[PDB]
Amino acid sequence: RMKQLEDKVEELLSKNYHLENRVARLEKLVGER
Amino acid sequence: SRMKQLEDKVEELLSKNYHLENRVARLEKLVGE
Amino acid sequence: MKQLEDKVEELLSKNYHLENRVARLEKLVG
Repeated sequence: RMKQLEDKVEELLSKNYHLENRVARLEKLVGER
Repeated sequence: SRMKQLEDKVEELLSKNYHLENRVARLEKLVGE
Repeated sequence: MKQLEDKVEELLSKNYHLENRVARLEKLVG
């Protein structure tokens, strides 16, 4: 139950990191227009 | 419950990340990059 | 458990800020 939480939080930490990089790419692209 | 509150927050984050990623993917389709 | 709460607060903060950045892009692209 705790292990289930830990795994999901780890997934979320990773997913947030990678999603932010995609947002930063968009910001770069849109900002150079 | 302190544990229940944590599980709720995690479920919230999982939902939020799903939906936010879809919004980012949409932007990526629109930007074409 | 406390370390997990800290990570979750981190995620909640990061999601909030990231969403606002996504919202700004939606206005611009939109």
